[PDB]
Amino acid sequence: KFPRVKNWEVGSITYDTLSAQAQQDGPCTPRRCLGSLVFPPEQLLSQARDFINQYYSSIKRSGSQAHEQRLQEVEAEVAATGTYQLRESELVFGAKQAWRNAPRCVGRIQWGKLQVFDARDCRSAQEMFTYICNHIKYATNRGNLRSAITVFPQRCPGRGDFRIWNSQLVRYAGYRQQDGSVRGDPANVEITELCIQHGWTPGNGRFDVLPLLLQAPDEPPELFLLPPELVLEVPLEHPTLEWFAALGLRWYALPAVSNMLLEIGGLEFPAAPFSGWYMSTEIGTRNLCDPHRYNILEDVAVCMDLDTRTTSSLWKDKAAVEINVAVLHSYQLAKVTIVDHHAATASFMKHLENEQKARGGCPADWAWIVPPISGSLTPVFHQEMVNYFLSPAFRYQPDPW
Amino acid sequence: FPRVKNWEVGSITYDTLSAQAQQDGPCTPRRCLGSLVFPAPEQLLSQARDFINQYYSSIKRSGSQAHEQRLQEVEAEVAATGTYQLRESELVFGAKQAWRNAPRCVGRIQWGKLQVFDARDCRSAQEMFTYICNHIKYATNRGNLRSAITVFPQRCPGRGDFRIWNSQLVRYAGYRQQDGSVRGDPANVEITELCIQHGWTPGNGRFDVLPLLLQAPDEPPELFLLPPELVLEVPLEHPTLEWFAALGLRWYALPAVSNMLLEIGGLEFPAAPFSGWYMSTEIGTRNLCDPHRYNILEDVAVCMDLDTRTTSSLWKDKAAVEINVAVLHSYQLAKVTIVDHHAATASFMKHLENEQKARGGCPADWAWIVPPISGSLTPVFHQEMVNYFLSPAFRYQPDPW
Ligand code: HEM
Ligand code: HEM
Ligand SMILES: Cc1cc(N)nc(C#CCN2CCC(F)(F)CC2)c1
Ligand SMILES: Cc1cc(N)nc(C#CCN2CCC(F)(F)CC2)c1
Ligand SMILES: C[C@H](O)[C@H](O)[C@H]1CNc2nc(N)[nH]c(=O)c2N1
Ligand SMILES: C[C@H](O)[C@H](O)[C@H]1CNc2nc(N)[nH]c(=O)c2N1
Ligand SMILES: [Cl-]
Ligand SMILES: [Cl-]
Ligand SMILES: [Gd]
Ligand SMILES: [Gd]
Ligand SMILES: [Gd]
Ligand SMILES: [Zn+2]
Repeated sequence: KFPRVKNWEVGSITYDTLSAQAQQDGPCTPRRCLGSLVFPPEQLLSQARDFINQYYSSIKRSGSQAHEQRLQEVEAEVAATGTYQLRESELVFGAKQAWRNAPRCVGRIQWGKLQVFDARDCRSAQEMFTYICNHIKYATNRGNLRSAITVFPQRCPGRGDFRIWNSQLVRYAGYRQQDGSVRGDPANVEITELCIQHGWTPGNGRFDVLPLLLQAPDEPPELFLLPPELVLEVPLEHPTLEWFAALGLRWYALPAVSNMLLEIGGLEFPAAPFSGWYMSTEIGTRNLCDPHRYNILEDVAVCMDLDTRTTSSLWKDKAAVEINVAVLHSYQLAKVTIVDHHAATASFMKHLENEQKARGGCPADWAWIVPPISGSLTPVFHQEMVNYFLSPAFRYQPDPW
Repeated sequence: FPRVKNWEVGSITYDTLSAQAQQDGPCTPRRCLGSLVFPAPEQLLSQARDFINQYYSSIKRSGSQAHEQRLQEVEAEVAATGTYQLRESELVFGAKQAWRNAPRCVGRIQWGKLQVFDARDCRSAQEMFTYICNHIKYATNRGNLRSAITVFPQRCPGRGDFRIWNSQLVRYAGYRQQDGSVRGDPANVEITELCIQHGWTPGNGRFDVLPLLLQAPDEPPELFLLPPELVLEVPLEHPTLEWFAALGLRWYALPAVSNMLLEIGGLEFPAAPFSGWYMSTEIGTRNLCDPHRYNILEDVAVCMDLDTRTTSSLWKDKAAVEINVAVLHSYQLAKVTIVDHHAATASFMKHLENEQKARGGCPADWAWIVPPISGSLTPVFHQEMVNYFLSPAFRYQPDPW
C-alpha cells in the first residue's frame, strides 16, 4: 500500500509512506496517467487544525502548553469573523513548508533557508510596489542571490484581491510586426499588450523589461516602472566564441514567480511572490532555445558553422550545449548566483535522502525535475519518483483578467 | 475526456481513445506513479470478443456474417477446450496492434509495416532456434533493417511455456571480476551466469555475444550459440576524433526484444521476439553512458581534454553529444539503419496526428518517449500525453528462473 520506489543507478529501494497524506486529488486515475499535463464555508477549520498540528510537531510541541492554546484562538477567530490570522512564525513555517512541498521544484535542498517578508498590512498599488521593490533589492543583493517570499494580505469575501498581473517580476517585452510575428519574448506578448494598453510606450528592443501591473482590491491596475538600477541583468558572452557577445543576448538575474497562490492552513494569498536563483538550463535551454520562446538555436548554429542540413549532425545538440555554457560563464563572471543542471540534480538526490529520513518520502514531479537537456546524465533520471499533493502548497490560479 | 495541449504550437485535442482503456494502471487520484519502470472462461471470452470486434472493424466487415460466425465459433471453442485458436490474418493484425498500442515505443509511425512470422507450430527448442536465426537473418537484411516478430505457440492448459530466457536475441556478456567490477555489459551479469551454469564456455571480452537459452515446454532451457555471421555488428568510430576508434567499442545492428509477452484476445504468447532498428540515443546515451552500463563518459571526456573537475564546464553534456555523433556516423558508415532522436521524435509527432484522426488518441508514456539527451529540443517534450493500456499489447513477465 506504500509505493515501492527504486533507484536504477544503485539498486536501492525505498517506500514512500508520506504519500498517505495527500489532500488535493491529482489528475490521474487507474484508467490513464495524466502526469505530463502542465495545468491538469467552514472547510477553513479542517485545514487550519491540520496546519497548526504540523507546526507544533515540527518544534517538538505536540500535545503541550501552547498547542492546546493556539487551537482555541483560531477556533474563536473563525467563529467570530469567519477566517483567521497566522502567527508570524506560522506564516514563516508555512511558507517554508509550501516550498518543501512543491513537486516541480528541483532546488528544495534549500527549503530551510527562506526569508519571509510579511506584507499583510498592505493597501494600494503604491504600497505593493515598494514592498516588491524591497524584495527585489534584498533578493538580488548585488548578484549574491538570496531566497525570499513576500506575502501580501490574505483573501476575504466581499473585498477584491491583491494580484500581480505579471507572471514574474522581471519579464521581457513581446511586440508584434507588420506580419503578426513577435519581437522580444513571445511568452509575455499578452501582458505586454495589457501594459501598452494601460499607457506604456513600447520600446524597440528585444530585451526591454516590462513594467509591472499591480492591482489593489476592487481597483483597476496601475502601471509602474521598475527602477532600472534595481533590475540586475547579465549580458551573455561565451568564454571562447568571441562572436557570441555580438548576438546581443541578455537575461535577468532574479527568477521571481508572481502569479501563484500561497495556501497555508486554509488561507489563500493570491499575491505572494517567491524568488530564488536560476538553474542555467532554464535560461539557456527553455528561455533561449524553445521554438515558441526566443528560438535562437539555429542562429547560434550558423555562427558555429554547424551543418544544419541534416538533423543527424546533432547541430541542435551542439548549439544548445554552448548556449548553456555561455549562460553559466556570463553569470559567474558577473558574480550572480547560478546553478548548473548537474550540480542542482545531485543536490536534489541529496534532498530526497534527507526527506526519506525526515518525512518518509518527498513529492516529486519526474517530468519537471529531470533537466531539459542531458536528462539521463543526471541522477534524477534513474530515480523513480512519486507525485502527490501536500499542504501547505503553492497552487496555480486563473489570470486576473 | 482528457484535454491534451501541444505547448510549442498551441494545438488542443481530446483523448477519447483513453475512455476504452481496459486493464488498469498504477496511478490513483491520490498519487501519480507514471515514472515507475515496472508498476475463468467468461473473461477469456470477453477479451476475445473485444479483439474479434476489433479485427472485424479493421477489415470493414463489422456486424457481418463472418463476424458473428467467428464470435459463435470462439465461444464454442472456449466451451469445448477452455481456449481457442487465432486465424492467421487475425494473428497478423493483433501483432501490429500490439505495436500500435505500446506506450513506450517512439517508433510507432512504422506500426503497419511489420513482418509477422507464425511459428505457432514450433515443436521443440531446436526448431525454436531455427525460427530465431531466420528471424535475425530476415530482419538484419545486410544492414537494411526490417521490422519483424516471430510468434511461438501460445500458453495453453496442460503444457508449459515456450520461453526465450535472454532479454534480447543479441546481448553482450557481463563478467564479474577479481576486484568485484564487471567486464562487458553489467545489465547482463545474471543471464551470463546462467549461460555458464548451463554449460557455456565464457570468453573474457567486453563485447562477447551471449548464447541463446531456449526453453521448450516442461524442458530445462537449452543452450544455442548464434552463428557469428548472423550477428551483424558495427565498430564505433568518430568522424573527427580519430582516437575514438582506439576505444575498441562496438554495438550490434539488431535490437530484438525477446522477454515480453504478446497478448491478443486474451490468449498469451510468452515467447514472441520482435525487432526494429535502433534510435541512436539508446546506444550512445543509455547503453554506453549510463553509470551502471559501459560508463565510458568520463573516459571520453578526459580524451577530449575537457575540464572534468567542474560540472559547470558541461563536460558530461559535451562528451555525450560526441558519443552520439560517433554512434550515428558509425552506423551510417556501415550502412546499418539508424534513426536519430530528432527524426524519430518528429515522426512520432506525425504518428499522434494520424492516431488522433484514426482512433481519437494515442497511449504515450512521456518519460519514455522524450529522449534521454536534448529532450526539449525535440517536439515531443512540449506535447502533453495520456498513458493507458490497450489490448492487444506487449506486457512484461517474470524471468523464467
Ligand atoms: C533558490 C534556488 C532555486 C532553484 C535553483 C529553483 C529551481 C527550480 C526550477 C528549475 C523549477 C522549474 C520551473 C520551470 O521550469 O518552469 C522550479 C519550480 C518551482 N519552484 Fe523552485 N527554485 C529555487 C527556489 C525556489 C523558491 C525560493 C521557491 C518558493 C519559496 C520555489 C518554488 C517553486 C515552485 C512553486 C515551482 C513550480 C513552478 C511552476 O509550477 O511554474 N523555488 N524551481
Ligand atoms: C522500427 C523502428 C523502431 C524504433 C525506432 C523503436 C524505438 C523504440 C525505443 C527508443 C524504445 C525505448 C526503449 C528503451 O528506452 O529502452 C522502444 C520501446 C518499445 N518498442 Fe519500439 N522501436 C521500433 C520498432 C518496434 C517494433 C517492431 C516493436 C514490436 C513489434 C516495438 C515495440 C516496443 C515496445 C513493446 C517497447 C517497450 C519496451 C520496454 O518497455 O522495455 N518497437 N521502441
Ligand atoms: C523560485 C524559482 C526559482 C527558479 N530557479 N525557477 C523558477 C521558475 C520558473 C519559471 N516560471 C516562469 C513564469 C511562470 F510560468 F509564471 C512560473 C514559472 C522559480
Ligand atoms: C524493437 C526495439 C527497437 C528499438 N529501437 N529499441 C528497443 C528496445 C529496447 C529496450 N530493451 C532493453 C532491454 C530489455 F529489457 F531486455 C528489453 C527492452 C526495441
Ligand atoms: C507537456 C510537458 O509536461 C511540459 O512540456 C513540461 C515538461 N517538463 C517541464 N519541466 C519544467 N521544469 N518546466 C516545464 O515547463 C516543463 N514542461
Ligand atoms: C526511473 C526512470 O523512470 C527510468 O530511468 C526510465 C526513465 N525513462 C526511460 N525511457 C526510456 N526510453 N528508456 C528507459 O530505460 C527509461 N528509464
Ligand atoms: Cl524563467
Ligand atoms: Cl539495447
Ligand atoms: Gd565566419
Ligand atoms: Gd581530428
Ligand atoms: Gd585507456
Ligand atoms: Zn499518473
